[PDB]
Amino acid sequence: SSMSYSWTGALITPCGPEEEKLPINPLSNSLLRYHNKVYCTTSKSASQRAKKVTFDRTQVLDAHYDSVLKDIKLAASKVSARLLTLQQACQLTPPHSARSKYGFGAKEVRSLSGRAVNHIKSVWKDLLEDPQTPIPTTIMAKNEVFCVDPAKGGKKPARLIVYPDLGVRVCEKMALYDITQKLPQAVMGASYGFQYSPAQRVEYLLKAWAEKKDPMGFSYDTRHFDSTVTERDIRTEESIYQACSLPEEARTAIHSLTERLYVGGPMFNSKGQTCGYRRCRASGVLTTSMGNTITCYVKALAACKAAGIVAPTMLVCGDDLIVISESQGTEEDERNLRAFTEAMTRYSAPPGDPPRPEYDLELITSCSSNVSVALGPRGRRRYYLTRDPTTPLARAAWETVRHSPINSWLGNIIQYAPTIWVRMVLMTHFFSILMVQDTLDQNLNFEMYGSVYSVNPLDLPAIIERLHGLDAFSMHTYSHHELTRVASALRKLGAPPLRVWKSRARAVRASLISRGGKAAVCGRYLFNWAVKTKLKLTPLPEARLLDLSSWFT
RNA sequence: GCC
Ligand SMILES: Nc1ccn([C@@H]2O[C@H](COP(=O)(O)OP(=O)(O)O)[C@@H](O)[C@H]2O)c(=O)n1
Ligand SMILES: [Cl-]
Ligand SMILES: [Mn+2]
Ligand SMILES: [Mn+2]
Ligand SMILES: [Mn+2]
Repeated sequence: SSMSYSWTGALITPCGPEEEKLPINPLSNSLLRYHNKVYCTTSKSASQRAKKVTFDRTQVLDAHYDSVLKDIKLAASKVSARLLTLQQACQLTPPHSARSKYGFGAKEVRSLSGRAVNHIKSVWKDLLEDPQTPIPTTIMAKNEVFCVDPAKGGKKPARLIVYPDLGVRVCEKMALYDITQKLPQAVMGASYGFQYSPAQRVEYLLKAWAEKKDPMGFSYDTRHFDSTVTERDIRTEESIYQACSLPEEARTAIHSLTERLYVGGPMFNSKGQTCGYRRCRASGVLTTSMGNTITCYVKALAACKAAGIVAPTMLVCGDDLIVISESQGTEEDERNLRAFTEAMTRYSAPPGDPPRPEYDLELITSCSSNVSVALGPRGRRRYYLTRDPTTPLARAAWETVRHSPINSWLGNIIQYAPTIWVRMVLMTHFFSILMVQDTLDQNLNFEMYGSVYSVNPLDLPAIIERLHGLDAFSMHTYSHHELTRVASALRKLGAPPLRVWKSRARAVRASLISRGGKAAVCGRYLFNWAVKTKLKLTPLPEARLLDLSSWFT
């Protein structure tokens, strides 16, 4: 049937300058040495990406799908959702959002300037009146940082981002923001992934694992998911939205947004030229996460049913999927997973790597992360979330005139505090840098799901206790997989090995202790792993007085 | 670019 894209041959041009690394990286050249391996994806590679995502979709649904969609619509119908005022929507626009072509930006939008509010009213009127004219979008290459991998062909090409003008983005929120806050949870319940912190993700996967008489687990990811999403998938997303009770004005805007924007349209580069035409998901519109997550849930749950997965418990995050089910023996389990993949492929959600049954929770990876296990202060097993540190290490070394990597360090320290690589490497480096800068008590921003939170380094111990438990400060005897992977990643980026970080950590610890105050608590709590005379660590008062629930919505 |  449909191509995902067509192209005019016009290039995908840059936003402005694409930052160069420098001959000296003063914040990160004591963390690792192989700076050559660390690179940013640029618009030069946008052509290579285009080729790899332009292809013809043919989708074939069936009774399992139909049955699943039916049940999801019913679940949707228990949701009521409101329009947002034009003003509420303006004020959910992030502070640095790309400016409009009509001479105003996000500052004006957030402060409700008259010009801006005016334009947005006209845009909304035109949405309510015209349910048809395709709405033009800009296409840009995303800039992300990775570590070169020769096993996977050198350097990844940039992914493509497609979005409408700022004025339309605000209208999207008016129509659909309230739904994005409610529909996912209503349709998927406990399966909805973005509701959990690391420790909760872990606790959920463990409960799920323990409930089975004889468990089996697998993970799934769709190759180039946005480009596999069909016009029909998108219209089916509308039906799911429409199954909620909504003021009629929302219904009309939602429908018009679907037909003029979501199902497809023309794409312009940043130089203004016509670039191509799209008949798949624009990753850039408001409904990108909600849609990806819901359409993935629909297909996946259908696939489980097509393939005989018994007693599936799921966890879904965009196109990333884990299912833990009752094993039917390894012979049947392997056949079933092939059926699953076959069904998903029919549903136009083909895999990057074919999935595989597993029978040990450590070997299942999803959202680039996995559960692992260590021993706690009293010798009991302690389960926690970790990941390959390669990319976090690479981003820890992205330093330019306009980008400091310190926020990156902080974000990882908080998400992955119980990991051996955060504790020994990133924490040691982070504290060492800030002490020498004398900026320990200065606040930093922590980025997560589009939100930023001001955090003070001297509060890490409390935040960590709240978020991960007091055991995060006392875990030992990490697993073989985990020690192997960390050693290997440090070697690959030319970073000192763990032994050395242990020395550096003893020094950082002592400096912190000698400053007394909150700094000394950082020294005792965060670096107790680093000394022979291991102190007794007690619950922190400041911790009890703390609410971090919004951090992981 | 969006959650
Ligand atoms: N920076 C990102 C990354 C992913 N995504 C969305 O999530 C989808 C799945 O992402 P992924 O990480 O599995 O990579 P692909 O499946 O795109 O190759 C993408 O196709 C996008 O629609 C996004 O909107 N922005
Ligand atoms: Cl313990
Ligand atoms: Mn994918
Ligand atoms: Mn409609
Ligand atoms: Mn994915």
